Formats: sequence, structure tokens, C-alpha cells
Amino acid sequence: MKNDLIRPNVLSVKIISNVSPEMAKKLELEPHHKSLGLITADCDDVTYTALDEATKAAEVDVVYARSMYAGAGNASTKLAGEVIGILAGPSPAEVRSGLNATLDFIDSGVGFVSANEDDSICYYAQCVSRTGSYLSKTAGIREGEALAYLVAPPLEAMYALDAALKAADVEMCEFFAPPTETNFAGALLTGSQSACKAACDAFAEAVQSVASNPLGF
Amino acid sequence: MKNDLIRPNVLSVKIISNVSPEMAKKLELEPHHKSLGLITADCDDVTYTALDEATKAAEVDVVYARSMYAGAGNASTKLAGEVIGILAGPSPAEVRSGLNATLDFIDSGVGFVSANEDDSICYYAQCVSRTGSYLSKTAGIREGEALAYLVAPPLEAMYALDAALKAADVEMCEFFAPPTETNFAGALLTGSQSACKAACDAFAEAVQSVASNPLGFL
Amino acid sequence: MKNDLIRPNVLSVKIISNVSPEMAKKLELEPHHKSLGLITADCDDVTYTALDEATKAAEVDVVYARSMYAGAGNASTKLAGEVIGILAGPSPAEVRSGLNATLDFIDSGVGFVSANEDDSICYYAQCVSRTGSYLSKTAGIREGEALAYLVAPPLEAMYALDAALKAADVEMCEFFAPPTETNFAGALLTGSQSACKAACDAFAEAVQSVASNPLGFL
Ligand code: NA
Repeated sequence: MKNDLIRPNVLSVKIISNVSPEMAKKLELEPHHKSLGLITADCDDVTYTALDEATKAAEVDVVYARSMYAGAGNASTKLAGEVIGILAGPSPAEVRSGLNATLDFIDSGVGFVSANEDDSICYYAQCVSRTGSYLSKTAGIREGEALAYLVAPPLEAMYALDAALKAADVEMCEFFAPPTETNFAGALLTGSQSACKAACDAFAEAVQSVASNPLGF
Repeated sequence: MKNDLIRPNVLSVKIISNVSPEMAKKLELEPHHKSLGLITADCDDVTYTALDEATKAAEVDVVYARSMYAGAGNASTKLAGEVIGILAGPSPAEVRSGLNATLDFIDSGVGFVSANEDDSICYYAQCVSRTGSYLSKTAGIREGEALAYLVAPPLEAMYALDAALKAADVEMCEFFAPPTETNFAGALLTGSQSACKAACDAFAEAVQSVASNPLGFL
Repeated sequence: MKNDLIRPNVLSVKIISNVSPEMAKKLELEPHHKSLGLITADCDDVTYTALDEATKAAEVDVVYARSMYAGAGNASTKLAGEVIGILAGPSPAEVRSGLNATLDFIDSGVGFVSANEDDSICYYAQCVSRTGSYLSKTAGIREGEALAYLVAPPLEAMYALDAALKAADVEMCEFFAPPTETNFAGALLTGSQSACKAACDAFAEAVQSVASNPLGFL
């Protein structure tokens, strides 16, 4: 139903000890990050927020993060989902903590929200109180700064982004131009915490107004 | 069935009045673009032709037009379809006029055509008699000249484009190298309106022949 | 079943005896290239290896080869599959022989292998003893040099690729960063023939290790 959470699921996890030099060269790892933590899930933007959360609780960096074409509902293999993330750390112990932190956040109640009765429209309006090292880098903001993580299908996102930018004292940091690999869109907006929360509410309200009137104009 | 029109559908339409300055920045709008018209549909190339049609009778420009990965049949949400287009204009009233023309054109009988009984192969063979400001820009021609808008699945398109180029006095203006986001392909060919129509007929004929014998010499 | 070959299927094949000058340019054919051979299939990496084999058995070059977004399981039309390849040759006889070699290789037993009982995870671990003109150029090595052609889903590929690089005296030539158009990943590794084979076996074993315990320490 409307306002129901779409629960994200982690599909696969694996840890690498002593990465090969060739692979470290490709992934441009820091010299003393000898261990990697791999993870896939069925929801990309939640996983991106979870990976950033992991950099806050463990001595890890996000070195790879990409979404799959057409989303998790169209995956052709068991573990592909719609996202792959790679954490790098000095040893499997740090990587293990990061992966555990990632999984806990994915299971913490955060996620996309359904906008109508048949769950055919959904959106992501997440206020990140304190960014880690990954979303702050992606957004070009100081680590620890707040951001609103806003994602929705193409038209809803463009309409709702305009509403969010006008409703709150926020600035655009990164634009997810439609289509992402999953055929969504959105942005990362920064500002004070209260402003990011106001933007999340305006974004969510705007997406709902499209779902209750998709063609009326 | 063969020769059936695949009816295109508009999924969502919205007008943004007084677009925020940072949105105008990311979208690279011009200082006189004050209102936006958003549209999604379940058929991308038909919508691109309609948006271009809108630029002839109204003061709107096509500022954004992108297709969705794997097409409308693989959309995960109700309104994503397989295309998003954005018109920019001086006021919401002018944008409304442009969108009205876009909707009328999408409902005018244009669309993809089926090449076989189960509609598992389809193609687009549209003669654009008089281009607007969008397709003319994309093709590198002057506004008001004609185009043949030819789209089909990868192999059919490469074969049928070759048939069209031999059959009519046209030149290649824009090549949609396989795959597009929707896993189709094609091109924009220009010439006289009769040459463009001859190219459309030859393109449609070639796609149908491939559908009747996909494994060629086997 | 685990270790079962995934049978690849060719979906369409077509020859063009004499390509028009316009298609010849946009497809970047050599002046002596007069004919084209088109092919689509439901498995891209097997088809790429087959096209490369064709450049060894016939006087043909691979001039176009691309994968479809989201793979063959998500194709919207009958013949799109997940790959289109184009061979070019001096006459229809060379193109025909090239296509025959391509088809013979696709049906030769090479292919993706299932990693678990329900065939929900599969991988490609193919040792190319002597590359033709296509995969050699793709990897940046001389034709005739050997390659390990390793493909698997994103997480499996990264783990198994790292495993392969440790197990053999090979170097990374081309990295298929996840996701490819088909939402797979892998790389082309070069070295001695036995070294490339050692990497292939190590890659396959590592993928199977993830498939039998996807959640790892969890
Ligand atoms: Na699908």
C-alpha cells in the first residue's frame, strides 16, 4: 500500500585477503589496503547510503560502486541484484566490520517507499544527518555534512526535485540525470540538517502529487 | 498481426512553472526558458517525433530527451515507460500549447508497426515531411526539410537501412548505432519528401523480409 | 545442473553482397570490404569468441560487435538476443565462409557453464590458444597470442578475477568493469597458453565457491 516500505535485501558477501597487485592497480587502492569486501543487493541507492554509513563505523573506503541495467526486477542471475559495492581496508577485520555495518543499515528500516495502492510508484527521500567519506566525496562536500538523498522515476524526480529546491535552503551537489542504470533519477542536495529534512518532505510530497495526478496538467 | 499499428501511450505529463535556477543550470537552459513541460511515454522514437512537431507551432525547445534501458516492457514503475522528454518555453501557457501538440501527434496514428503475427518484431518507418527545431538540429539539416525516421531491432535495422539507402536518393544524417538504450537501432536519412517516403517503404519491406526468414541462408 | 553447458543459440544471420557507400562509412569498412555478414545470438561473449575464430578461418574482419542492455532474457523483440556482430569481407564468399566458421564455433561445445543446481549462476572460462584479429585488438596484443576469456556476474567476477590473477603468470589486458551491458563482468588476460588455461581453471573454481556459499561468512 501507499507509504509501505520496500525492504531491501543483501544477496551476496565475500572478503578478499591480500588483493593481487594487478587488481589493486585497476581499483586504484591505497597502498596498505590489502583486503576487499564485496557486496551485492537488490536496491542500489539504499546500498550506497549503507556503504557510506560503513565508512563511519570502520576503517574502510568505498572503492567501487555501480548499478545494474534495468534494476533488480530484471536481473538474469541469482546474485546480481541491482548494485555491487566494494569496500577496501587494511585487513579482513576492518572489512568485516564495514560489511557488517553495511548489512545492518540495509536492514535498519531505511528504503524506498510506495506511493500508491499497487506499489507501482516508489521513491527514496532519505535525510543523511552525517555523511561518511563516500557520499561526501560523491557530492563534493566536507565529510560529516548533511545531505538529502532524493531518488524517483524520471518524471516524478524532475518534478519533485524542483519542489525540493524551492521549499528549502539547499543546493544541488550531484544530479542523477534520467536514466540511471535502473531507470531512476534524483539528486544529492546539501545544507543544514533541518533544510535537508524539509527538502525530503517536499520531494516526497511532490512525488505523491504526481502519483495522484499523473496526466492532469 | 503483421502491419498492425503498435499504439503509443502517454504515461505522465507535468508543467513546471518558474524552474529553479539550479535545475536550469544542470539542464543547461537558456535565460529565457522559464517553464518546463515534462512527458513520459511507452515509445521513445514516436515521442521524439512528437516533441519535434511541437516546436513548429509553439515557442518551445526540446532541452532533454533520453530513452530508458531495456525499453517499456522492462520498466519497473508505472510512469517510467521508455522515454522522458522536456520542453522549455517562456511561460507555462506556451509550454501547455506545445504539450497539447505533442499529445495530439502521439494520438494521430503514428507509431511502430508489427512485422509478424505475434508482434514480436516491430519497426518505425516514419516520413517526417517537415522537421522542427529538434530533429533538424540532431540531423544537421535546416528546419523545414524532410527526414526518414527509421528504427528497428539491431540486425533488421542494419539490413533494412542498407536496403533503404540503395532504394532512394537519401543521405545518412544521424546513425543510431546498435544498441540504443531500448536495444533498437536505425538512422535519420534526409532528402526530398518523395525520396524519404521511398526510403521508408524500402526499410519497412526489408524488416518484414528478415522476419519471414531470420536465419538467412541456413 | 551444476557444470552443465549453457547452450548458446544463434537467432538471425544475414549477408549483404554489396554494401552501399553510406553504410560502408558509418561502419568503418576497409576499401576492399565489399560484403557484410550480420549475426545475432543470445550469448554475447561466446559470439565474440566465435567472430574472432572466423577472422582466422576466412578473409574477414570484425567491424562491429556490441551487447544488448540487460541481456537476452530481457529482449523485447524476437531477434535482438543480447549481441550483434558484423563481419566484413572482400566478397560474399569470404563473408559466407566467415559466418559458417562463426556458427560452427558457437555450436562446438564452448559456452557458459552453470555454477549451481538451478542454473541461476553461470560463468565463462574460455582459453583462446591463438587469438584472431578481433580479440587481439580488443586486448592490445598481437594476433596469435593467447588469452583467458573470463566472465561472470559482478561479485563472482571480481572475486574470481582476483583469484585468477594470483594463480597464474598473466597480465590484465582488458577489464570488463561491472556492469557490462548484460550485467556481467570479467576481463581478458594474456600470457602463455598454459598460464591462460591455469587462470581459466582458477576463475571457474572461484565462481563455484561463491555459488555454493553466496553470503560468505554470514
Ligand atoms: Na524483464
